[PDB]
Formats: sequence, C-alpha cells, structure tokens
Amino acid sequence: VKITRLTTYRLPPRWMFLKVETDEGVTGWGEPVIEGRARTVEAAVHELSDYLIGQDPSRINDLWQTMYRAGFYRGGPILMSAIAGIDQALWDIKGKVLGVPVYELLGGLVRDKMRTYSWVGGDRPADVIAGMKALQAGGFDHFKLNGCEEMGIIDTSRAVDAAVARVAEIRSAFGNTVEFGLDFHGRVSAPMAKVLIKELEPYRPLFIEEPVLAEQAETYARLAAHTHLPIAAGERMFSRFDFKRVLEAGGVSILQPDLSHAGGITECVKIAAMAEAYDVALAPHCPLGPIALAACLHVDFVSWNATLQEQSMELLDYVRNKADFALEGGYIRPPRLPGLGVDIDEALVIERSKEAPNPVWRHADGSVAEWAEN
Amino acid sequence: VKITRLTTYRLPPRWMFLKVETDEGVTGWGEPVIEGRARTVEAAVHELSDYLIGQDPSRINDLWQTMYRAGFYRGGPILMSAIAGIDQALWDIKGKVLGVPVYELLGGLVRDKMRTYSWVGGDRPADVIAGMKALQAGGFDHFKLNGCEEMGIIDTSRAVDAAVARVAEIRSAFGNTVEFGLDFHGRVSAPMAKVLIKELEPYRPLFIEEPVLAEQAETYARLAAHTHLPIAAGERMFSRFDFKRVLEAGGVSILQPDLSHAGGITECVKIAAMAEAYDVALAPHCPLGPIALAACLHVDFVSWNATLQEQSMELLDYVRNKADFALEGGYIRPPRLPGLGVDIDEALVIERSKEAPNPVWRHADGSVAEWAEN
Amino acid sequence: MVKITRLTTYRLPPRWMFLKVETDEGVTGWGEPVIEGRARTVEAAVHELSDYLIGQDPSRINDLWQTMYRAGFYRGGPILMSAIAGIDQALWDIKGKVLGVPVYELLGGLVRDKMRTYSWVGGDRPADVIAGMKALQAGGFDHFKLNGCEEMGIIDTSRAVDAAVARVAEIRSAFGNTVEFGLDFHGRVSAPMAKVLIKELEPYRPLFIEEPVLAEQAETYARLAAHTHLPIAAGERMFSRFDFKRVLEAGGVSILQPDLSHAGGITECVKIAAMAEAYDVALAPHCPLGPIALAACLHVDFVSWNATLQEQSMGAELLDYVRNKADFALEGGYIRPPRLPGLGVDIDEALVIERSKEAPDNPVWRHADGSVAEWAENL
Amino acid sequence: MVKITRLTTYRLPPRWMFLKVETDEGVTGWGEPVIEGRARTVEAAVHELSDYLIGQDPSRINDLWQTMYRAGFYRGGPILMSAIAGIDQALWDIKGKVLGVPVYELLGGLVRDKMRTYSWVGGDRPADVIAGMKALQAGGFDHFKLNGCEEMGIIDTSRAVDAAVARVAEIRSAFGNTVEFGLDFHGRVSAPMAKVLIKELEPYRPLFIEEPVLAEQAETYARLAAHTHLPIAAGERMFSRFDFKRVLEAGGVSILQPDLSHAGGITECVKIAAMAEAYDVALAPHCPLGPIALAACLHVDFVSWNATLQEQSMGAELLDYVRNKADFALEGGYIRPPRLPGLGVDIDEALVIERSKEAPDNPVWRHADGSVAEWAENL
Ligand SMILES: [Cl-]
Ligand SMILES: [Cl-]
Ligand SMILES: [Cl-]
Ligand SMILES: [Cl-]
Ligand SMILES: [Mg+2]
Ligand SMILES: [Mg+2]
Ligand SMILES: [Mg+2]
Ligand SMILES: [Mg+2]
Repeated sequence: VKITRLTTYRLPPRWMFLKVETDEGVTGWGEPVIEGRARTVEAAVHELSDYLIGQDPSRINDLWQTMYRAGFYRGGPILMSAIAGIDQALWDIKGKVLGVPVYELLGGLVRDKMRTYSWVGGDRPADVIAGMKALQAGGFDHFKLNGCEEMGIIDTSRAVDAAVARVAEIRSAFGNTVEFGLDFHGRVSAPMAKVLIKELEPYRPLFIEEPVLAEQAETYARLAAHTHLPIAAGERMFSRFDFKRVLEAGGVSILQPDLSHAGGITECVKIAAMAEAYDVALAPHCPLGPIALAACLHVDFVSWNATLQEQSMELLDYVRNKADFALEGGYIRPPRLPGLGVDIDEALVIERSKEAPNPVWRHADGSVAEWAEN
Repeated sequence: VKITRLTTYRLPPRWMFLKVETDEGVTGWGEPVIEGRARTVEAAVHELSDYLIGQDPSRINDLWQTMYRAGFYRGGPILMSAIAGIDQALWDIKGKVLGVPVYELLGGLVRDKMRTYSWVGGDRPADVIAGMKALQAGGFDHFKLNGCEEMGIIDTSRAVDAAVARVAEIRSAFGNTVEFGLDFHGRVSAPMAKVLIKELEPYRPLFIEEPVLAEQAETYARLAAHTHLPIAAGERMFSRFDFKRVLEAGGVSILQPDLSHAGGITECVKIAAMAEAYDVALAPHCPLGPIALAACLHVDFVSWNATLQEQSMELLDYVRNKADFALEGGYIRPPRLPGLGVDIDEALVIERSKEAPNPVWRHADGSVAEWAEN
Repeated sequence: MVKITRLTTYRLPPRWMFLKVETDEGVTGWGEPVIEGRARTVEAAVHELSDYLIGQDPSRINDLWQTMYRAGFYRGGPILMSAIAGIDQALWDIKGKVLGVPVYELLGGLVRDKMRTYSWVGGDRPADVIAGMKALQAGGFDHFKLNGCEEMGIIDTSRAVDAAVARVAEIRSAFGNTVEFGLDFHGRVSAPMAKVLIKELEPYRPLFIEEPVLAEQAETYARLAAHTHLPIAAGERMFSRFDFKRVLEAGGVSILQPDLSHAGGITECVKIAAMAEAYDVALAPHCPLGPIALAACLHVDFVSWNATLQEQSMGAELLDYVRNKADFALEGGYIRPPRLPGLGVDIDEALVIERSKEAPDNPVWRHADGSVAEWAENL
Repeated sequence: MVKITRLTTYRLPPRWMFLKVETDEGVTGWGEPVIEGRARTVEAAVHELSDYLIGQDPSRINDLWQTMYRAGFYRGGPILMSAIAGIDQALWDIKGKVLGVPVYELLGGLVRDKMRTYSWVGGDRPADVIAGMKALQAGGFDHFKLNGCEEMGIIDTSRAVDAAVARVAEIRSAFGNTVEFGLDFHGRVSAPMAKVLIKELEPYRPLFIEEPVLAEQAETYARLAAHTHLPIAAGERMFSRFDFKRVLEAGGVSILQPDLSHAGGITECVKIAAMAEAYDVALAPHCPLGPIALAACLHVDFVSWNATLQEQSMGAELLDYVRNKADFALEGGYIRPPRLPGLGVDIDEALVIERSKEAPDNPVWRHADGSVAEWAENL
C-alpha cells in the first residue's frame, strides 16, 4: 500500500480540505487551519507531500517525524498546521484499512459520550440571550461567548464596565442554570486585565479564555493567583514545549489544544497525556470544519481528562453522514464509520473549490492590533 | 563633519539646555535632568565633551559607548543624565543632516498619533476637579494626580483615609468617563502600603505610581499580588540592569523610563524593546522641557508597546514651532521638522541663561525624608 | 506618500532566494530570506505578506514589520520569520537609498571601524582541513569554524567520540594556539554522549562548541556549560526574541548567533543584540551564505557593541550577483563598513533574472535502525 | 551648637583630591574622594553637597550622611558616593578630634591589634615583578597583588590566555608556596575566555582572581565560582550596600573588596563589612592610593572582625602630605592602629595648598576593530 497523490481544496468559508489517495483506492481526508495564510499553508502541504508519495501510509509515526524534523527546522504555525492536516488523513486511511473508527486504534473508548459547548454570537446582549435560549430548548447548558461587547480593545474603565454590564445582563437571564465561558481574544490591555477579571467574578463565567497575549507563561500564573475564575488557553500553541511551559508555570485551568494546528492526532494525544500530569482540564479547541471536529472527537474519546468539546453550530454541507454528529443533551456520540468517521462528499468538494475568494485591525492611534477572529 | 563646541544653559525653571555645534553649522539640542544637582550635571556634560570635540557626531553609538564605559565607572544618576542630554543632541544633528525626523532613522512610524495624559494639581479636591474639567473640555480623559492630599508622609490610618477621601471626591465628579493615575512619590510608609492600595481600589485609578521606595524589586511583586491596580514605576532607574531586575521580578504593569535620565534615545529605544519581552505597558516619563518631550515622542512613535505619554501642560517659551506639539483629543502628532523637531529660540535661550537662581524635607521626628517633587 | 508597487522573488542556483521590493519613485530595495529546504513555502509566504505592503509607505518599517508579524495570523515560526526577514532587509535598503546613506548610519552610526570575520573551512580528512586553513591563514585569517564530525551521522558511541576528537587533535597539532577554531556539531550528538565529547575536546581548546545537542529545554545548555570551560554557541534555530530571552535567562550559552535571514531581519536583530548586552554573552550573527543578507549582518555588527565575530562564506561564489565586489573585500580577516546607500549591495538584476529562469528545486537522512535523523545543515 | 563653616577641595598631583572641612571651633577634618577620571564632576558634587553642611552640626554624621544620600536628589552612583565618602571621612575626623580619640574607638574599639597588609607589585616582564616582590619580601611581605595581564588589552585568545598563564607560572616558580599573590584582571577577559583562563591558573594557585569579567548579572560570578577552586574577588565597582547585598546573595565571590572612597565612606563601609559577616566571605577593602582614605580603611579594618587583608600602595610617595609618617609604618607586612585623634593623619596643609596651585587635569583605549574598551584601572 502506497500514497499516490495529495490534493488540496480551498472551500467557500475559511476552510481547506486535503485528500490523500492510495494505490489500494483508500482515501483519507484532513483539514488544516488556514485562517489568514491560506496560500502558504497550501504550499507547505505540497512541499511535505514529497515525503509521502510512494510511502506506506501505515507508518504514521515515521511520516509524522519526517515532516516535523527531518528536512527543515521544527515547525511553527504554518508547518504544524500542514502536518496536522496530513496526519488526520493518514489516520483516516489507517482506520479505513482496518475497518474501525480511529479511537479504536488508540486503545478504545474511555467514555460513552462527550460533553459539548457551542459558541453563541449577537450584536446586542438581548441577541446573545435569545440564541442561548434557543440552544437551551435544544438541550445545551454550556456556551462560549465573546467577552468583547464591541470591536476593538479593552482599554478603559468605561470599556471594562460596558463589557461587564453585557455579561451581567446575560447572566441575569439564566442564573446558574446555564454555564458560559468568556473569550476575550487577548484584546484586553495589561493594566485592565486584573480589574476586568475581578469585575466579572460575581457573574461567574465557566472560564476566561485568553485575557491577554502572554509573552511569558508567568503572567497566567500571576493572573490566576488573583482570581477564582479558571483561565483557559492553548489555541495559539503548536509545540509540545509551548504547552509544557504553560502547564509548568500553572495558572491555566483549562487547556485548549487545536487538533488542526498543534500537529494533529499523533501530537494531540500526547498533549492530552501530558495535561494529565498537571491538575488541568482538557477542552480541545475546534470551531472549524467537520474533518477537524471528528479528529477532536477521537482525542476526546481516548483521553480521560477531556471534559468539554467546542463546536461551531456550516460543517454539515460536505458531510454525508450528518446524523453521526447529532447532539442530545449537549452530548456527542463517538464516530461510527471507519477512519475519522466522516463521509466526505468529494464531488461537492471538487465543484466548490473552483470558486476561490482577512483585513488589518488597527487601534485609534494607528498602531497595528494583534490578530483576532470575526 | 566634526563637533566643535558644547555649551550649557541654565534656564529660569529647573531646566538646563545643552547645545552641540558642528563645523558644518548644524546645531543639536539636548536636555538633561538636573533637578537638584545642577552644577554637578553641568560639570559632567563638560567633562564628557572631551570625548566629543573633533569627533564625527554621526557615530552616536560609538560616542554613547565611549561616554558610558570607556573613561570611568559606568554612570549613575549624574552621568546618565549628562549622557542623555548629549545623546539627544547627536540625534538632533543626525536627523538635521539627513533632513528627516528622528523616528524616521529608527525604522519609521509604528503609529499615526500618540495618546497623552497630563498632570493636574490643586490644593483642595475641588481645585483638582476644576482643572480636570477644564482639560476635559479641551479633549483630555487621561490624567495624573498626586496621591498625597498634603505635604509629607502617609503614616497613619487617618492619613490613609484622608488621601482616599480626596480620591473618592475626585472620582465621584466623573465616574468612569475619565481615567487618572495616582503618584505617591514613594511617600507611603511600608506598613501602610497595602491598606492604602486596598482602600483606593473601589475608586479604580489607572495606576499607582511609586507607592514605596523599593530596595528589592520583590516588593513590587508582593504589592501587585495583593491588588488588581497596576503599579507604575521607572523614573528612578538609569541602567538597563535596573529595568531588567524590575521587569523579571514582575509586579510593575506600566514602565516609566525617563529619556532625560536613562541614557537618552540610544538607550530608551533598547529599554522599550526589552519591555516588549515582558507583559508590560510602556509610558515614558517626561515632565520636563520641550527638547526632552520631543525625544520621548520619537521613542513613542517607533515602539509598538508605548501606550501613554506624560506631558506637563511652560515648555512653549523656547520653541518657535509650538503648533507641532498641539493636542487633539489628548493625542499628539509625530514631530515634523528634521532632527528632534524642535525649533529652539537660541537668542531667547542665551539671554535668559544670564539670570541663574531645592530645600530639605524632614519628618516630625527630625529625620531626613526621601526626595520628592513640588 | 511614496508607495510600494511590487514584490518579486527569484530562486537562484546555490539554493538562494533574492527578494526585490519596488516603489513608485523608482527606488528599489533587495532582501534575502533563507530558504534551505522549504523554498516554495517561504516564497508563498513572501507573496502573501506583500498584501500588507502594496500601496503602503515603505518608510513605516516598524508599522509594516508589526503588521507582517502579528496582524493577520498567529505569530512567528521558521517560515514567516524568514519571509519577514527578507522583506525587512529590502525595506531598510529602500530607506537608506532614499536618505542617501548606509543602513548603519540610520541605526545610530558606527560603533566600530571594522568587523572581525571568520570563515567555515571544510574537508573530509584533517589534512584537507589543515591545508584549507593554511590557505586562508596566508590571507591573514586566524579564526575559523569547522564541523565537529568527519562525516554525516550522529555521535552516539565512544568510538565516534574518539574519532571526532582525534580529527580535532590532529588539526590542532598543525597550529597550536596560533589559530582559533569553533566546532559546529549541528545537534548531531546523543545527549548521553554530549558531556564526554565536550570534556574530551577541552585540551584542544576550541573557541566554541556550536549546537552540541538540540535542546528541548533551555536548562539543557546550562547543565552542559556547568560541566565545561568551553563556550557553548547557539542561536541559528531561534526565530523570535522571546526564544532568545529564554535561552539567555537560563544561562549556559556564551556566544549568541542570531540569523538575520531567519530571526525577523535587521529590525528584530538589532533588538536581539541589545537584549544580549544585558547578559554576559558575546554576539556573533549566524550569517547566511548570500551577499544581501551578509550586508544586513554587517549593519547589525557595525551598530552593536557586543558583536565580536562575524561568520561568512567566501571562496569566488558569493560575489557573483554583486557588482561592487571590492566593498566586501577582507584585510587581515576584517571587513569594512558597507559604503553604498542602503544595504550597500549593487545587485546585478539582469544576471539575477537570467539565472532565475534556470533554477530547479529535500535530503532526508536516516539512522541505521531506519528512523529519521533530525535535520542538519549538511544537506 | 558647633557649626561647619567651609568645605575646600584640593586637586593634587598623583591625581588625588583632598577635602578640608572646617568648623567654627577651629576643628578641621580631612577627607579623600577618589576622582580618577572625572575630577571636575566629583569636585562639583562635593561643593553642591556642602549646601547641606554649612551651618550644620558636624556631630550629626548619620543625619548629614542621609541628607547627602537621599534628601535632595536620586540616590547613589559613582559620582555622588565618592563625594559623600570624602565628606564622611572628614566628618568622622572632626568627631574623633573633638572627643580626643581615634575613629576606631568611637566605632566600638579594636577588634584586633594589627592589620595584615599586602601591596600591588608591577613590572612589564616577570623578571621585574619577581625582583620587586623579592625587594618587598626582604622587608617582611609575603602577600602581594599583581595584574593578570602583561600589558593593556583584552584576553580573547588562547594565545593571550597562554601568555598570561606563562607569566604567572614563571612568577610562581621563583617562590613556590612561600608567597601568596592575587591576580587582578580589571574585567579585561572576554566571557568566552573566562573559564579557560581561570582553569589554566589553578595549578599556580593565586590567592584570588580579582574582577575576571565585568558581571552584568550577579549570577555570573556564581557560575564562574562553581567551575573553580580559586576565590573570586570583587567590590571596587560597587557603590551601594544594596549592590553588595545582591552579589553576596548570588554567591560566587569569596573576597569582598569595598572601596572606602567610593562606597559612601566609613559610615556605609562599616555596615557593608557587617553585612558580609552573615555570608561566608572574607573582607579586604579596596583602598585608594591616598593616605587620608588609607586611614579611613584602617579604622574599618580595626573594628570589623571579618576584615582579613588590606591593600596599600607604598613606595615613598603616599607619605608626602603626611607629617606623622611613622604612624603608617609597616612591620612584617602589618600596620598598627592609627594613633592620633580622628583619622590619625597630620596633614601638611601648607604643602597641600602649595601643590594645589600647580596641578593640571581621560585615556580612552580601543580594540583593534576600533570600538571602545571598557575602562580599566591601568589608565
Ligand atoms: Cl512554520
Ligand atoms: Cl553618576
Ligand atoms: Cl512560520
Ligand atoms: Cl552619581
Ligand atoms: Mg479564542
Ligand atoms: Mg513620580
Ligand atoms: Mg551551525
Ligand atoms: Mg582592582
């Protein structure tokens, strides 16, 4: 069995799918993070395919290590994202060849179902409430909201108060019936960080995600020593050494490794087991497509320390087996089909790739602002 | 091109200007810190001019290093202040020779405008409010006030309460509409430090500047671990090693390097870039004259991590290009003219130097009190 | 305002990539990213970063650097920082030509008059290395860099330690203390064999041991250095200032070697050099093989007081795309400051284009057991 | 109350500055700031600090010391602490004369009967150094200080390491373990060459290695000391007690050498010596060349139990402005306690004035590459 071809497909949202074909006619699918540097990531995939074409896809460990360390410097945001997509597809192949879901190869189930939380948006606080009340009747009680009331940076007491007032209004609609985490995207100024966290404390969010962009992991420990609220982080980390430093410093209660960024299944299973050695909950980050979500589920269903799973609900378009990702009580069931358990509509992928379409945010003073999402 | 002459000029407030002349007729201006030891600083300048006369002013790096390390022990408060003034003038020369503002030589703009805050005084709390309300209609919303209600030391609960009552009355006049930082000048006793900071917390100042005079940088970290309020410091630091120790200990959210004290542009650009490596905002300290303010602006407009700029508004007297330092919305624009962007009235400098004029504060017990400002 | 119009890349024969940034006032800057091994990815990175550049004023290098670094994506890494490094070199080249001066003049002027260089010497046998060293020595050189291992492969046996030492011993016998050499091991020593190799190399007094192991933790270098009197050199695998700070905070590295074509260019490397000054370390920039990036290195050396040595690769081959070859001539192992405005390279653009037409494109080395060896410069 | 009337400074020929503090009861004290290299700045500092002194009671030395140190300006630094040191010496001189006793009597009395001295020996060649050492040895000396390097310049090569060692080796052969010598390197060793030089000096057993490198971080000394059995001496570049505490907290310095003319005078140096006692360190004050400041050193030695050695520079030249020369005579390398009230110096004021009329006024040394070398005592 040998790898024959790699193809990438840019798709209408901020998605890229890749397809690994083999001489046995077994096809794997992976999904890299691209938001922002789509053409670079695409080039990385095709450069790394030199190490794959005519190799046995079953040696995932060998292929992972070759891509990561054998031909270049160790990967950062671009290469680790490319390696992640390829890794996902090799696992898809392996599970298809052996006729079982990926979690079965990785020791089998450690749980029967997995708790999920959803991201909820809205321009007004009333809009956010409405969306949460909709998903609540659907069966959810765990949510993730943007902490930022408006677009920009939290600079002033006035900006802190407005952000807290929004959170207050949202909390008063539910009390302790629902849980929500707040993601600030690192868009809080260093002087405001501690006062904001303190002002949110009465309204008790489940976590605070990325209050600031840390240069040293000591600042998360310094922030956490001030608050009862759990600090969540991990989406901007790729190396195992990024995670180890964050975990050894402490101050991060909830770790959020992205499957599509941190080197894939091969690597995220290791990050999960490293997280166990510290007193830290695991909540794998994935708001991407269906291939990457499925990849996350396989890590969730083998790692005992995984507690919550992020999903963005769209990703039902390119998948034929939509019912496998149905949610009851805010819980997802294990993938059912061999490999990653996603039946990809290859034809609908091919046709929509034929059409191919992020701005710079700046402060008032004109200075460039650190990257966030929409 | 060669340096021909250095002249110092003592001026009516607590200011000294220096003037570096060249054989091409290109003149640079610098401004050292002197408050207090004016004759010593003046002597330092003229002793260091032995390393300058007949040298190419373009080798600022060489001249800086020669002054700092080649003929004596490494500088403290006096020599670093002298070096700072000379450094500013060599940068003024260089920018004049190449016909561009200083920030252009240092990589160009990282921002379009710079946020400023002003110092506001007043004997009564009502006077302080009035001055703030005046500048607010002018366009300001960021201020810096003395924390000390009266002249002396914060020793007692009665002294803490009076200082907090003053701050309370000021805050109630504005709410969260304006921001203000409190400068205590290190005039709080070590037992009172923590209770005062805690009592000010409801009224949420933007920062607390120099609550105590630290002997070890561990005490700022110990103070900051107790409070949500940001600790600002840096005006009493000269060496890069003073700043590094403060930054590595943590507990200082806002760094305040003085351009006219910490070795000038050559050195403060380095302090700025070092501050980036820690999670610390930069607010360069300058309440002096127009040459030093201009020098600060050039550091602000090249360093991404600079957030607020102190200005004392007088310094419009000796400058012919007053409109270049106009403030809209509490924002300053980049310097426009070559060099530092200050057109110095040399004649008005020369004539007012012909007339040349700080007391010891003591506690009740007779003991000498650590230096502060008026 | 002056506006950037176009970025163009040129893959060239000794696996180099040249970058050309054009402006609408006819002023052109040149940059050089290092591409070894991932040429197409870096090329794609350069063109994607150009989106933040076309139509913008090239004089705002700080703004543009920050925009490329943090605005549209996650920070840093070996691909993006190499791309940013090349753009940075060209932007500063523009700034110097506009203001009619070399880059070092903008960065505060000269801190020295000339810069000590050293070169890498090769050869399979010690006799060859000696001869090459003597050939350069007659031309005034007395500082050198060598590979620590005779051929490709990991040092994981006493036999391999002994053979590496014997080679170095024989090289040392021909010169005594009359020359200095550093030894680069490219991280190809097993962590069990590291301390014994280092110890066995002590009587032969190399100036440094560069990259003995690939350190996962920063404390690794500090533990090696506490065992030996020999200086440890590192830096080429570090891409952000914050990677450099960590290693400097741990101690154990005596000589820091930032790459100008990898660690974000002049803008970031002047800050790295400044950061290193607050530690007891010597600075010796890991300079890439090409001339544009060599020029970038020199500008950093001529403004950083703590810069002591400068690696370069001269033959007869580096000076082919450069018309002003005499500006980079060496006397007594020293290079003069760049003379022409900007980076100080007059680039033969017509040769660059000519040879970009004829340039084609990953050597993966494996241990005897079949597992991949971590990548080395030997490729 | 008794009032200070006047301060007067006197620049004198071997680049010394004497300070004279007068009172309205006719009691005069003498002090000595070290000025090397910034004479006019320190002179101006002394006269500006006099503003806090004129009209004040000289007996309140603690109040006055604190006033000069913290009241009117930012603290400390090499200029102000040297000026404060000179004023402190004179104030205590006043106090001792008023109470009719030596300074050590005020500071708790004698802790020893005599103080072990050592002297610096010079000479370009080892043969000269040996001869000078033998000349002092015949006079009962057995402890010495030498410069570690043959001439001015940085040790940055194996060749320079080897030559420095060979010199020390040859000096050691003439004596064996019969004499002790320390080696001062004045911070003129590159941080890569530091550990190898120190290691190569171990068989020749110097009593200490003084200032091998200029430590940016305090951890530098601790890292050097963990490699060697040789004691590291430091202290001359430290001006505040808090600089001393940091270095002592880091460890790695076995012998602390505070300068009495630089670190705030007697008032601060007795506290520095007290602070050092709580660490496993020997105290050996870096005494300046002049006699007034030498007297100040002795008073600290004769009250501090942890003071072990005392550096002095005797010919034939130190004793010129001192009338009571026999009070500072040496027997077997030992000095007796000062005998006269105050600091114990009878100052020939009329010679001081005479020679102050005829005294004129910065040697900047550069590396081969043209950059400035960090300042050394050799100037
Ligand atoms: Cl990467
Ligand atoms: Cl000073
Ligand atoms: Cl990257
Ligand atoms: Cl000083
Ligand atoms: Mg997030
Ligand atoms: Mg202040
Ligand atoms: Mg190398
Ligand atoms: Mg000495």
